[PDB]
Amino acid sequence: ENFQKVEKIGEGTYGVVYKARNKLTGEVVALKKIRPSTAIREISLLKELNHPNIVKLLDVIHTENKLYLVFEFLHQDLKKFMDASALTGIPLPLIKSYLFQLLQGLAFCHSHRVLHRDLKPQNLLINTEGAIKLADFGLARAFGVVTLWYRAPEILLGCKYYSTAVDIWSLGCIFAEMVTRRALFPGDSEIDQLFRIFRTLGTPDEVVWPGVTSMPDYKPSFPKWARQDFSKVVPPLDEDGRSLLSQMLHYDPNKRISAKAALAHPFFQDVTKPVPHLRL
Ligand SMILES: O=S(=O)(F)c1ccc(Nc2nc(OCC3CCCCC3)c3[nH]cnc3n2)cc1
Repeated sequence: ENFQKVEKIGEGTYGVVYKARNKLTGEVVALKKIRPSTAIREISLLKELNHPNIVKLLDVIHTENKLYLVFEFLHQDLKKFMDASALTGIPLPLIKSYLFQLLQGLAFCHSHRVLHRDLKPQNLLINTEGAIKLADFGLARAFGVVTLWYRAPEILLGCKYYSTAVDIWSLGCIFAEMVTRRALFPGDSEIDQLFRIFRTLGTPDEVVWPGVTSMPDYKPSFPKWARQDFSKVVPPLDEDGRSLLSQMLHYDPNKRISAKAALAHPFFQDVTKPVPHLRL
């Protein structure tokens, strides 16, 4: 009715996403068609979760067994930017700026007990002013091939209770990918994802992760790989970077660094806000 579709942006976990224009206000927006009253109330709460590093939810529209979410539109995602920067690499000051901003976003949502649970380059969105913002916070909780590459090990091992730590894991995986220009753990099945994590960080045990062996999908028959050094994992990256990444990829979700504590890490001593060159 009120929205003119301009182009399909892509296909999310819950449905198609279009760039659209509000025929009444002229506002340009992202419109997500979601393909239960519980979900309505949860989504409505998210309208109040407003932060400069969170993509704003402008409105929720249910009509005729159809649910539409109207979001703030940004002009590029991190995946396309990484791909465009592939020959050169994103400069470290911009990597650092983006990480810091995403941690501020996480810190905010986490303080309101809201998780993302499915962070990935395609839902991190950038603009021409050097900002990066998280899209689709809270949607996994609200609504209940999908990429496994950013999935925390506790999820893969069948934990039913997700903590804020699952988002730190995902963002650590993204940090590593910005630095190396390749995905850290590109699994193509749940077991391939778990074994790629184990091949790099070592098969977890009760020493490094108390309780791991009692987890639902833990098998004593898992191969026992030794941990490799982070020097080999994200090589170019300096020791402050490697320190912070190591704390973001701790196996035990209780030991994994919080967003708030990561903002105080020494890696961010010299943080700045560069503007990227974006070709739109
Ligand atoms: O780089 S591209 O030219 F490909 C490009 C990408 C995104 C956008 N803009 C964009 N996209 C969104 O969601 C995409 C969706 C998220 C994950 C699931 C599947 C894809 C948004 N959600 C709220 N605001 C949004 N703005 C503009 C260009």
